[PDB]
Amino acid sequence: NYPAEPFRIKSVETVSMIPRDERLKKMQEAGYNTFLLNSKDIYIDLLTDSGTNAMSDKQWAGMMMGDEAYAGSENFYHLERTVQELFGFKHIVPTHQGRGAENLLSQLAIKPGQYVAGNMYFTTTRYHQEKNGAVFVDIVRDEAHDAGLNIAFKGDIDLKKLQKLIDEKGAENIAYICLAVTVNLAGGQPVSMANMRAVRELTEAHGIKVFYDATRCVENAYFIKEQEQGFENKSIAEIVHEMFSYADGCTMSGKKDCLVNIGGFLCMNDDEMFSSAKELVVVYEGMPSYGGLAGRDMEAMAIGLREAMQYEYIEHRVKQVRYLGDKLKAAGVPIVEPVGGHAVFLDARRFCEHLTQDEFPAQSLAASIYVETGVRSMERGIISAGRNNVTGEHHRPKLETVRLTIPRRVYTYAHMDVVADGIIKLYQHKEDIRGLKFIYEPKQLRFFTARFDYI
Amino acid sequence: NYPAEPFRIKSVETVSMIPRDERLKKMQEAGYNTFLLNSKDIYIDLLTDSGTNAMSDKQWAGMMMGDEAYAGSENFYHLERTVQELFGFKHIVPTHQGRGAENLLSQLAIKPGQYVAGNMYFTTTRYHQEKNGAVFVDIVRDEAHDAGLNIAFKGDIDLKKLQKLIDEKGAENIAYICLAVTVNLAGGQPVSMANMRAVRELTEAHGIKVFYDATRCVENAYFIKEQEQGFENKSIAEIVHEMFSYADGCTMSGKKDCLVNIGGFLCMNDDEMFSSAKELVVVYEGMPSYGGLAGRDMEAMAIGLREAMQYEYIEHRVKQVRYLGDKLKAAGVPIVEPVGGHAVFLDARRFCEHLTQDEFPAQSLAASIYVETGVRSMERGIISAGRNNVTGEHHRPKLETVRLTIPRRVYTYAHMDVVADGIIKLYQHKEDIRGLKFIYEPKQLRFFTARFDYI
Amino acid sequence: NYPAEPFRIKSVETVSMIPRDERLKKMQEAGYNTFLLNSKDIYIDLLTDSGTNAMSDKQWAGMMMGDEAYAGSENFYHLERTVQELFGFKHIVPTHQGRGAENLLSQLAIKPGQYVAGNMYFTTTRYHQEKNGAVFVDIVRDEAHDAGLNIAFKGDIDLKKLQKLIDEKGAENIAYICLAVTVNLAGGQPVSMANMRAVRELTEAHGIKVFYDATRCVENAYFIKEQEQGFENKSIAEIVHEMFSYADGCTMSGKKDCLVNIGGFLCMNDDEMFSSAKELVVVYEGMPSYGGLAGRDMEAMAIGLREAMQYEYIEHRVKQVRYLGDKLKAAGVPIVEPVGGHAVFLDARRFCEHLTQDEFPAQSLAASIYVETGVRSMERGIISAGRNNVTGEHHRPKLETVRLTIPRRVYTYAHMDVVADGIIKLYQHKEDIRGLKFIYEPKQLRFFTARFDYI
Amino acid sequence: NYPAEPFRIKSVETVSMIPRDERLKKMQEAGYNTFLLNSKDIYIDLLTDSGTNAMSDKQWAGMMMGDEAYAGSENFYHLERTVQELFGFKHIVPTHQGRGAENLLSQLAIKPGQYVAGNMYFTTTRYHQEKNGAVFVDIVRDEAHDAGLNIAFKGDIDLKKLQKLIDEKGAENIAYICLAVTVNLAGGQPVSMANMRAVRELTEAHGIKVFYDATRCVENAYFIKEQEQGFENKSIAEIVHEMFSYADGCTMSGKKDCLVNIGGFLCMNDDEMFSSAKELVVVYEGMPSYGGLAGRDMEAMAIGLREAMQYEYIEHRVKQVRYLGDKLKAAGVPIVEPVGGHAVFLDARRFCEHLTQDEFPAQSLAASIYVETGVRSMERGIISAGRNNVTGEHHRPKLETVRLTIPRRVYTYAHMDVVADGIIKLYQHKEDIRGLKFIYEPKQLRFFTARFDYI
Ligand SMILES: C=C(/N=C/c1c(COP(=O)(O)O)cnc(C)c1O)C(=O)O
Ligand SMILES: C=C(/N=C/c1c(COP(=O)(O)O)cnc(C)c1O)C(=O)O
Ligand SMILES: [K+]
Ligand SMILES: [K+]
Ligand SMILES: [K+]
Ligand SMILES: [K+]
Repeated sequence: NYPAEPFRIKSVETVSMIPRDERLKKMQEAGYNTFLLNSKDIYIDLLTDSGTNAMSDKQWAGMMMGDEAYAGSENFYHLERTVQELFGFKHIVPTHQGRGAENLLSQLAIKPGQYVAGNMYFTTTRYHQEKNGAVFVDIVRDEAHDAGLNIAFKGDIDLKKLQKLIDEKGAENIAYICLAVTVNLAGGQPVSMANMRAVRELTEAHGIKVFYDATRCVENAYFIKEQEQGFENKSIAEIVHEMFSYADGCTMSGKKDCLVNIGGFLCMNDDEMFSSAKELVVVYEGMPSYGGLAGRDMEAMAIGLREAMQYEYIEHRVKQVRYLGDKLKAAGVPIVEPVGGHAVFLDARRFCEHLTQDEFPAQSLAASIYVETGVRSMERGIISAGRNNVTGEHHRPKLETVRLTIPRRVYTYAHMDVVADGIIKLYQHKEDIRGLKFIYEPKQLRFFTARFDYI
Repeated sequence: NYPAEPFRIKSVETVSMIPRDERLKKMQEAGYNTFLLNSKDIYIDLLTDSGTNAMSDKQWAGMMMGDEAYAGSENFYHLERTVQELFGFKHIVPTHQGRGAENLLSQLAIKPGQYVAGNMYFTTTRYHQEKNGAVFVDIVRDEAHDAGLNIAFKGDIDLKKLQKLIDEKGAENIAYICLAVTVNLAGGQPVSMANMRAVRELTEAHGIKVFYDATRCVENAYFIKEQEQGFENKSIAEIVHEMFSYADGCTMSGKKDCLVNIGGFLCMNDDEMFSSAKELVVVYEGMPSYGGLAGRDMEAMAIGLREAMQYEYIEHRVKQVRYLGDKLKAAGVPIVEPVGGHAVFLDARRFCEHLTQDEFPAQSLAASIYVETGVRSMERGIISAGRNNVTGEHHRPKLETVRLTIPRRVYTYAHMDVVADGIIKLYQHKEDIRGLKFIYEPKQLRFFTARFDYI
Repeated sequence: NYPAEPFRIKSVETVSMIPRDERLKKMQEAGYNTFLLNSKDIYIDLLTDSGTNAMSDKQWAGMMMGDEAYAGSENFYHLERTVQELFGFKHIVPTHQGRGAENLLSQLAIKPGQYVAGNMYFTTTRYHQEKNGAVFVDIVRDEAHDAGLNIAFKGDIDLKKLQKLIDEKGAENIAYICLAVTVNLAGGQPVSMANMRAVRELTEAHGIKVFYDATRCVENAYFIKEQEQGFENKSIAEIVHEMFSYADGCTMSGKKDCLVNIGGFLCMNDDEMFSSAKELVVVYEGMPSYGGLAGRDMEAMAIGLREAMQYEYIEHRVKQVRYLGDKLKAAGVPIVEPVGGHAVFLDARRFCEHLTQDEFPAQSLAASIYVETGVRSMERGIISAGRNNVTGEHHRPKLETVRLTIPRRVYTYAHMDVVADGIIKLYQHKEDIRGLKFIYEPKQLRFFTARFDYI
Repeated sequence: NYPAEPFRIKSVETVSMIPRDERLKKMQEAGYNTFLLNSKDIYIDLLTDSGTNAMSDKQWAGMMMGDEAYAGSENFYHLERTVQELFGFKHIVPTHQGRGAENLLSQLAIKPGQYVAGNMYFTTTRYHQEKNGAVFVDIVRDEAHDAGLNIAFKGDIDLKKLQKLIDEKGAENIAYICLAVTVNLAGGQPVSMANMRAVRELTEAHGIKVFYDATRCVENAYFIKEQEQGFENKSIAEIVHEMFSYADGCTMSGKKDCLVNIGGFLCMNDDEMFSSAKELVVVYEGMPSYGGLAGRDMEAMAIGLREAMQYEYIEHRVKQVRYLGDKLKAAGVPIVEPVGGHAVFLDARRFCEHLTQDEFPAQSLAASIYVETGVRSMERGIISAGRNNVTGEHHRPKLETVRLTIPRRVYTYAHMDVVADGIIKLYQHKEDIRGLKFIYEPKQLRFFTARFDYI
């Protein structure tokens, strides 16, 4: 049902809560954007599951054995063998984190004017694609855009949308297919192995490349083991290895499922693409032998990726998130369903019926959650969607959500109860939340440092 | 109520999560003696709360700042300032752990033939008193010997037993009074501030010294803040500082309430005794500037002692233990009452009422608990009692218990559920627990290496 | 003179100490390319001073205090306060290392078609300038191109070349001035404070921006304190703070003079540019609150930058390098003069005068140095120069050198003797060093993976 | 000749020097005893090689994997296997440090009235022997008491003194023979394998037990490999294993040759003695499964003992000490010869010809060395010798020395030059040193906290 933690606590960090009066001044001080708050003032930090994970004693043992050589580091070799053994890719290039690998892939695989199609988008991934002259096309199934629809494997690619794209645009005009596991903006929804098989077969018949966004691939592997028929007897590692046999390469953010606080890499099977990747990584990240990472960080990521394959760890990871969602749903709190592997998304539209999407209710619901509970959450709605490049209007996604993101191995069920009990109490008087308007907007990726004012 | 952890997890200790079938194999290889189990085969290790605590990031930062000098280490000075500030004693001598300090105090404060009186005893404390020629006298209140009696401050000293000892034996024939906080053998029961005040008044009138066994003094301070009238507005540190104002010195095991894995010390107000303590500590521990400890450990203990004063930490510590006792008591499982500050004691005499004491029900119940849950607990009954030296018969204690001892900041409430749910399921078919017989019994310390088999 | 290390060893990194016969086997397996040697087979690794520094106990204590929050980390604030205090710049943006900051500065400060002028160049710095449409102009003084000329402050900018550029091209057509301290390509040569003052006066009169490449600025500050008249009473920090008072911003690689293994940052006084820098850093590095770094690394870099200001540390750092150069020069071994702050450069064109440049004497001399001593050094000659893109011929640099680059606080004078004694013995039978030919040459980054064999 | 360090520096700790005016106040403040000084005020701390060693990255990796279980710790098993494999003893009991093991051995192996004979004595070892009723008899050869006599293997036991002891006193009246390797008070002088064979043969013929003081056994093994004929081809580990085949047990201080900052153990082959050792260690140290050590400390000691067997490490260790002695001897500074494995001993009698042994010149020479150089050294003369138990007069050893003790892997040759250059300058005006007299004397082991005043 809900298993206990498959580990012990080795070391702790103390937390505290500042009074609601100070919390209100802090939200004022931060311009009503949860990204501009101070960490010391936060009790439970659910802003992101990225780089906020607790490492194990074995990883920390690896941190003491950092081989910091510019080339030929033992840590690089360990990370290389581990990725080749668990993912199965021929070549491996470390990067400082995920978007570093995306910068390389977009410059290597995109010709200006070509199309890139994926199962929904991500903010940094789509930026690098559009910066290199590509046009993004969403080919996820339509059900992934409906927050309340509770169906399995929402992240799957609509094979008919992919087929119509190939026919209308031509295979030569498609740079590659970008398959993300899991799909972050849909709520952390998994992709089925059958879908990855079908995508591989269809793209291979037209010579189209397929690259994975493997950021949360282990959470995706758990959903396959739990809910896809024919995989209940497969280990997590066997499932992960088979997932990547249907791809030509991948970008990875170790900061998620590799259980580290920094790190990423780029994988590929093609030798010419690997030759050009080594030329480019030196410009932006560093030598191909460390890729903008200290040796101790390559070591921690190599160990963390192997620890992520333990079934009990990933089962507890996902079911802890599920416990938070089941407790909120049992009280009537509207959430995205089904709950994903890394976070619970509060539906701000149903939570703030009085607010409109132009009044930015998700950004305002996140502010209220910290004031009332001392929990930091992230806005995942129209503000994160950005503006259309040609028209200049808001991108309006159906999903206007507030993301409660769970770092791996950091919090307990008692912490989830604190989050749930506080949100449930806020739900009783959800009418008191005010709408917001821009006072400072960045030109790109505005949600990071955008300052708002109440309407 | 039951508060959430007032901290988050910084790092974890991984375990293997082996199933019941393999757990039985390890238990058989261990001879059905939980003391012979390998740490690597145990999920939740409740053998002892001594030296098994999880340290904070701050303490680990201090571990990197170890001044390993033989004399004049900065870590010693940090530890000295902290103990002088928090405990209020004039002089401070570090020791490698608690029994090191007890060896020193017994040799310094006892003349052969004198008496030492205390609120029950501990094995090592009483040994060093008896090894130095003292005769032990128990002066605890009579209610402390009633396992089922649920009253506050069971550890208080009976002021009339102490007065009767002074009159019959004479003050000059009393080495000192040994007041322990908390009282280990009564189940971790606290002592009231009123009792410590009265003991100080009575002994000072006869010139008798009073030394504390401060091992779990912070847990004792919480019970005073929680249950003694007039201390609800005092901080934990104010209560600790006042407790030691009624003593002339103390022996302390940092391994318990200082939140460390090694370390202890000896405190004193008398200059002559401190002069003699520095001459003796070099014999058994080391210099008065490190006392059988690395500098980094004096630093961790100094930081941990200050962290233990936080009200939210000690409240959660005690209430986590209480949560385990309350859940067992709510199912009808017989336990020692009231639940102490560090452990829950299962009444195995009552749990296995179909077994006689010569069939070792505490030892057999502990083996069953590990096979069913992966939890290691400690037998505290006829096996630990040992054999009489001259007669060769079993020492037969009134308490036949299984001690579930909780390390500080290591486990969560979900782990407490694993312990409780497995024990409750065992209780529901307790008639199937079989008795044990010796197949190997060593001459001494039989609880450590004895091997058994079912009857 | 030559001072002792102003520190003691806290912890060591073990090596294997393999004999010459095995060293030759590894060198053959590495194709006689020191870049292919495994770190675990190298005794003294002088490949680079970048990211190979030994940290202090204090920094490692800060590594235990990593606040890994996505935004508002306490480590970032510590790093921000430190850089603002020591460098004096208004705004600070962290990056994963130096070239990350250079990518940002080039995209923010360069309009396509403008010119960028500097005192020589670095590979990554010039790439990002040229990738963003700038044309590079070298304005260093002519003496910097004379390897044997032993004069102080070889890195100074020729004020008349800068003036001739402003007159011929126009101020509005100049993106900025890139002043590097120290100058890597001249051998690690310092820039005088008088030169920085004069450059600031000239550019400010035309409204031209000046940005520093502050990578080895602390070594530059020592030469100013040592050799520039009027600064002998100034502290290192006062000289550093004054140096940056003549710049509008800087790119910094913490991997060199901040005594860390990863990290860098970008500084600025202009608010609009800082506003645009926060919008761009999210694209390539991460939030402005961590910038592609774990919190623990921002903390180590903040502590290391403060430690670098200690006069005794930087004096020993520079004089250890000087000791190696003086011992080689005292035996007649040809080196670049004057010795720089971070490395000694062997003139391989002169060392192997019986070899032509097409026989790769720098690459062959470096292989011989490893076989005889277990020291890895870097080829900085025709192999590293690469091939011309259109013609396919070797780029033929005037400097054919072997760089002995010294990591900070890693080696002792006895290690410098191992390097010197082996090189001196090679010089005495330098007529036996054989030339090398390609047996594998990759299309790009040939210095990284090329393989050779003797002629 | 003098090899470079067979390791790199992984992390450093900063040091500093306070002015001679403050250094004089500090010596005044400490009562002219170097043990009462503060570590922060010391530049190069040569007080002792005990527990002041720098650990390796591998040991620090082991510190992150401390298994802190009360019983069955993986760290205890690793230490147990390592000691059994390298020393060859059947049973192993950990202790917090060396004198903890001595306390156990003296209580287990000594009957009141028996004799204990050894190659000179040590302060804590002789105390525990005399405390348990034994009378100490020195059976080292007479040449070991002559500081200037330069002969190999000064620590050997005089076989004729041992034979006369057996004849005069009887074999039944000798508890055991205590053979120390190396011999600390003779200057760190080694014992030959031939001597250990002869001692074993002679004692076995009379049934007398032999126990080793293995504190610096690895330094002893190096001298056997270097200077004893027939061992030049043996590895260090083979020599150590053969050394202990001639003993029935050993007491060990890991704080010396196990390259740790805390830790020790007791080894023995007899099962009955091991049974009684487990009963006693619980009283003074802790359970036999950790023996007063944290798990991480057992792990570090298990790794450090294996690293000590590397030939290059121990060769550099000994030759670094030798470099200090050769430099002092080349200037005419009188020292103990030959130099031992862990320290250089300055002969205070030849250094202070004007002072007498009753004026305590060694304690006064140590004070002057810190005032002039900032180096802390230890008095090793009549003050450390103690007083005779029956007469009450000073024990007057021929050796009145000041010990410059070298921690392992902490300092460099440049640090040894600082020590040597400062002592050589002090040697020019050695007449300015004043004599000292007691103002506070402890009852036992007086040198630790004795305060003196000038005469
Ligand atoms: C930081 C987040 N996401 C990172 C991310 C990234 C970028 O990874 P880095 O943060 O490691 O660049 C790429 N792809 C996906 C699907 C991601 O979710 C977040 O969701 O908080
Ligand atoms: C502390 C020192 N000696 C310790 C020592 C000891 C005692 O070890 P502990 O310091 O670990 O108790 C035993 N035997 C010998 C030969 C020793 O040298 C010292 O010489 O500074
Ligand atoms: K422990
Ligand atoms: K120490
Ligand atoms: K590095
Ligand atoms: K992080």
